[PDB]
Amino acid sequence: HHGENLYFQGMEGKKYTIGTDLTFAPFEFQDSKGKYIGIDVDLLDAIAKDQDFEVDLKPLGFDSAVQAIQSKQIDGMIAGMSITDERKKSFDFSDPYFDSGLQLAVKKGNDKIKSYDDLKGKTVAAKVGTESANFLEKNKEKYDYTIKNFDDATGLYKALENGEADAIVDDYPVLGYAVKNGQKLQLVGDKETGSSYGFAVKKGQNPELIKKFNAGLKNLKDNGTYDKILNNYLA
Ligand SMILES: NC(=O)CC[C@H](N)C(=O)O
Repeated sequence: HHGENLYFQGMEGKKYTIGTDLTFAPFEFQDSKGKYIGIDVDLLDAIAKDQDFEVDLKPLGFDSAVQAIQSKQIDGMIAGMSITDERKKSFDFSDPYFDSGLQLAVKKGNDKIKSYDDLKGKTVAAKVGTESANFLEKNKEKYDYTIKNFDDATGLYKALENGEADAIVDDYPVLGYAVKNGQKLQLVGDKETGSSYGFAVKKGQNPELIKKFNAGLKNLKDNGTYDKILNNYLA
């Protein structure tokens, strides 16, 4: 008998540092005054209010956020992040909150690329550290292209216009949203490499944050707010 408090005081109201991507619409992006908005931002904020925690959002970029989690610089991340078996070796994920995949894209009007078989001799780009980048490595010899990587979306999308790349790979719902946003894109082929998005923490860390995210997510699904948030961007 070394002592025990029979009146636990809850850790409610805890403020967590949460990393996210710089721009990854419709999941996170900024409005005209620089405020972060998007499906991920809204889901997280609604969950945080439901579960009585606070968020300090740290826009870092995708790979930068991944490395910040592993370096214990931030508590969690939400960044349209695919749950994968390999990532589960170093991250703990929430329940899934979106079904996604990858999409090949070229500049609008580029009739020279209508299939993956048309990538021979071309340069194809993706964002560093992403499922798209991994897909490019896996398929490089198969379709005989050269790879470029960019740190974030700004470089990746500029690449189709400035001579750097003939094609890019990015997430399917992001490219669909970009086409609807009037960007000069042509989508090629269908969804590849299905995955679902989760909130993430470093493996073995912040288990309460995962528990709260999962509870909040279920509550938003049950009460209709999940569906409304998605429709606010995807309708
Ligand atoms: N924000 C992103 O670019 C994420 C891309 C992809 N879903 C991944 O998890 O790698």
